[PDB]
Formats: sequence, structure tokens, C-alpha cells
Amino acid sequence: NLWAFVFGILGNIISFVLFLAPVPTFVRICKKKSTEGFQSLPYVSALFNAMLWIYYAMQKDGTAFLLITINAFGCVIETIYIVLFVSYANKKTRISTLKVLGLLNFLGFAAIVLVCELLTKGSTREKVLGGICVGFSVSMFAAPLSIMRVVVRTRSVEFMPFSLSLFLTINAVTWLFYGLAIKDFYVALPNVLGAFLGAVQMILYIIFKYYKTPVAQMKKYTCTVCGYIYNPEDGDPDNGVNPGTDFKDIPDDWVCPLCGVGKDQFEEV
Ligand SMILES: Nc1ccn([C@H]2C[C@H](O)[C@@H](COP(=O)(O)O)O2)c(=O)n1
Repeated sequence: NLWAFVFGILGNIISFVLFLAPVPTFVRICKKKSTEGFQSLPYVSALFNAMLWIYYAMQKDGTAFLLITINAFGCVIETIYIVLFVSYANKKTRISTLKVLGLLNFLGFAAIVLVCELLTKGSTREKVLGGICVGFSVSMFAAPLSIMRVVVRTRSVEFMPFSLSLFLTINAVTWLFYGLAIKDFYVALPNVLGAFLGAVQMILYIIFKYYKTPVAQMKKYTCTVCGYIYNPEDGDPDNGVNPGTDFKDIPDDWVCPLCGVGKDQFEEV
């Protein structure tokens, strides 16, 4: 049907973009000739997921062509990210990555093919594969949930840029509507989860972006006995007050580092 086509094209465009999201990261990694502190799990994952979904679609044949084309392109692009990463990786990390690549992507996937080609056909095949795709896709939500957890725990949104959230959300509702059009609730349900979590991400961003007060706008205070000036940007490290500390967040048993008088003797500049 026409609808499924519109949402297929849309889904492909948006998801294409999201597949090109790690590119600056890899421009970096190619610069430094090191994978730095980056992990290969998102990539090994994204590839395994893409493969599972291609496999799922080949069972649905005709309608689901559009959820192959994107996943197909996934397989390539992720395969690229994996190669580069393994090129510029630590020996230790190189081997970690290769091991997970052999377990999940080669063996795991092969076992899945083996179990599906010889234990199911037809509808039972659809249900098995679908169940597995839903399961894995859902499991991949651990990374964004982790990110959310960090954002709330840290009251910052540095690790969670707004546009990634937006694009993930739009991707989610697009493939949701897509699943609805081909009446496939294996494609649709985890996109419900995804759209929900994305919305919650945008909400968290709007809430926590300007939570902490910028060190710049923090107020200087002065000891009216010493003349001493407290710089929040400088803080008072030698006496257990890390730089960037606000004056009001300083423990009330703190004193003027020069004069030695109480905090009550201080007044804003
Ligand atoms: N519940 C899901 C999860 C994923 N995908 C497919 C659609 C996208 O083509 C790809 C997601 O790619 P990405 O988010 O990286 O852009 O996975 C899907 O059809 N249904």
C-alpha cells in the first residue's frame, strides 16, 4: 500500500542520517590513530541488529523491501565502523572487539539461521525471527537508558545532545507508522518503546540543560575583614573546595583562607 511506501522512504532517509551519525567520531579516530575511549559495542550491536532485521524481512518478502534497503546499507556502514575501529584499536581492545564479533555476529547469527531454516518455516518462522528481532532491538535500549541515568545523576545533558534524541524520535514514529501500514507489530512495538524513550530524552534535555549555574555567572564574594576575594572559578582547592564551587555551596565551617574569619563575614562583590 501507498502509506507503507511513504513511511518506508521516510524511514530510510532518517535512518540513513542516523547511520551517518558516528562519522565525525571516526574522522577523529582516524586523526589520532587511536580509538581513544570509544567502545565497539554500539557498532557490533547495530550490525547484528541490522542483520537480524534483513533476515526477518526476507521472510515477509514483497512488502518489506524498504526495511531491507536501509538495513542493507546499515550492514555496510556499520561494517565500515567496525573495520576502522579494529584498525586503530589497542591490541587488547582489538582482540576484545574481534571476539565479540565472532561470537555475536558470526556464530550467534549462524546459530540463529541454523535454528530457523531447520526448525521452522512460514508463519512459525516469522514469529520466531520477529520475536528475536524485537528482543534484541529492545535490549539495545540499554545504552540510551544508561545515558538518561547519567544525565539525571549528573544534572547535565552533555552526553545527550538534543538532535540525536529528536532524530531518534522521528525515526521511531516513522518506522512505527510503517509497521502499522504493513500491519506488522514486530516492527511497530519496539518503535513505540523507542519513540517513548526519545520523547523522554527531549523532555530531560529541556529540564536539565541549564540546571547547573555557569561558573561565569557565579558571584564573587569578599571578606570584609581581610579584603580577600573568593573566585568560584578558582575556588579554594588547598582547603577542600574544588574550583567551580559556588559560594553558597561552600560548607558553613569554611573560613577566609588568609584572615581565618567565618563565612558570615563575606559579602558579594
Ligand atoms: N524496532 C525496530 C528497530 C530498528 N529497525 C530498523 C529500522 C532502521 O532502518 C534501523 C534503525 O537504524 P538507526 O537507528 O541507527 O538509524 O533498524 C526497525 O525496523 N524496528
